[PDB]
Amino acid sequence: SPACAGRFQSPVDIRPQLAAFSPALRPLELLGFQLPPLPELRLRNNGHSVQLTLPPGLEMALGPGREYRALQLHLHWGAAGRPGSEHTVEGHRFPAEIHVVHLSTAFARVDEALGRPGGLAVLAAFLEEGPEENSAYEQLLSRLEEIAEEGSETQVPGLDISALLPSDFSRYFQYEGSLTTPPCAQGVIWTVFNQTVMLSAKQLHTLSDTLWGPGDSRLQLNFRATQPLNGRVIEASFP
Amino acid sequence: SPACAGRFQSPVDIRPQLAAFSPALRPLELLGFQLPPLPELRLRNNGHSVQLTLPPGLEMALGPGREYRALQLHLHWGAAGRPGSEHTVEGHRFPAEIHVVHLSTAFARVDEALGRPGGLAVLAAFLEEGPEENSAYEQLLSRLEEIAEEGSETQVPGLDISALLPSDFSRYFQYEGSLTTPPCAQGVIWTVFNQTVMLSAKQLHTLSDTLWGPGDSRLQLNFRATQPLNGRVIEASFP
Ligand SMILES: NS(=O)(=O)c1c(F)c(F)c(SCCO)c(F)c1NC1CCCCCCC1
Ligand SMILES: NS(=O)(=O)c1c(F)c(F)c(SCCO)c(F)c1NC1CCCCCCC1
Ligand SMILES: [Zn+2]
Ligand SMILES: [Zn+2]
Repeated sequence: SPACAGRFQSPVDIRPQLAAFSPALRPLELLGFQLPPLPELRLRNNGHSVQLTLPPGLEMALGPGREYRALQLHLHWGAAGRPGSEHTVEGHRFPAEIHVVHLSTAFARVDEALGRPGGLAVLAAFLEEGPEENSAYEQLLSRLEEIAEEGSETQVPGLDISALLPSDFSRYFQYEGSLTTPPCAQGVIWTVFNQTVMLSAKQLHTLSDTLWGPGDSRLQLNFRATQPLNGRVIEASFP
Repeated sequence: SPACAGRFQSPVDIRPQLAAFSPALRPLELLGFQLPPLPELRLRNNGHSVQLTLPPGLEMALGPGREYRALQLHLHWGAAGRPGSEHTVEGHRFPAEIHVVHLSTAFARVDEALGRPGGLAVLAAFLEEGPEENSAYEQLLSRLEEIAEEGSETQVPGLDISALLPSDFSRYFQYEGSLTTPPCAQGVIWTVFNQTVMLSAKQLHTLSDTLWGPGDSRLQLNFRATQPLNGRVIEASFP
């Protein structure tokens, strides 16, 4: 896929001392994310990640009139004691990373948005090890054994998607880049939360040790290597 | 057009004290703006403005990965003893204003870009009275008599289109807004230069006193009223 050799790819290393503070970056607005138990949601092992299909009505704004609808979320992870986040911070790789993918409300279809500036926006958060079991993540992690096989799927009860995300929606980094998988389309607005979310070590081991990929392989280390900024400046919403 | 009643319209009153310094805003870059004299360009009195249609190969970048192609430029002006810029600065209206309209390289056509985030980008500079005849502007202004009638046009030799803009491409305001004529589509990135361009009093009088519009009326005061920011924050490339 020649687009994977484009100049403005993701993921990148975030170097906060080189980030550009702009006070124009307002707190993220996420409405309609508190889903009721029904209808249930499709959870799928697609061989590259585990992907949760989101329903209509999850509305997100990166700014005044810059609105988005959530399509899906998925994760990137490592292996036994090996971190697998996509973004890094000053060369540090975190245990895992969640991506919530959104479509601009200026586009009816994903295929129209691919390669167009701001057509797609991803909310990204690092997952770290903490002492407590995370209830929000347990709702998904507890269903991975059902979909251990590549290509399998199941249905899960609706859940509060926003509970999967960090505490402070006013503190993030932002830049324009690409999908981290083929077709590697550019024009994707990446927003990476400053703060992380915590999962227990058992939960992180469950994420990385349960699913199978293409052939006899485990579905692990499903992250792309770091790409150069090529002159892009990462913005920060805080001084 | 219902988009002329959107919340996020242009032009606006720029209040520099309320602008957000964003050091991610680097100097604008232009390529191919220095045209040979042939082929000639078309200069049209369209009844709302005087418009110069630009040829293919004029590239503009707002930053790394934010690439555009120039389509046309046009002017907004007042009348004898009355300023007619569209944008204002702290309530001050300037004698006239130039707009150079560009299409994102993600779109083959204007109608695909309308209403899409960053689909269109305009470079705007204020025109003020200086002591000298501006020789680049004289190439256009010396032809207005040929196109005095509404709907008339004439061919003009190619020229250095960048010579109609300020030499300082580092200091500017930037915000997201709309077209200022129907359909008033939103998603337009407006860049307004700090530095102004100087025309002689005679040039400014030629601009405002030569062209006729729709009816038996002079084409004058062809600016839209300022529109509220409505919570948008204007960014500045300098503190
Ligand atoms: N990080 S990411 O957002 O680029 C991304 C992956 F890395 C993946 F591994 C996957 S799963 C495998 C599908 O090829 C994914 F769906 C998304 N997101 C999809 C978003 C919708 C756009 C087209 C389909 C592929 C990317
Ligand atoms: N300020 S502006 O950029 O909105 C604008 C005017 F104010 C005008 F008065 C005009 S005059 C002719 C159209 O009625 C104009 F062409 C443009 N620009 C055109 C850009 C070309 C692409 C969209 C089609 C029309 C707007
Ligand atoms: Zn991803
Ligand atoms: Zn205009």
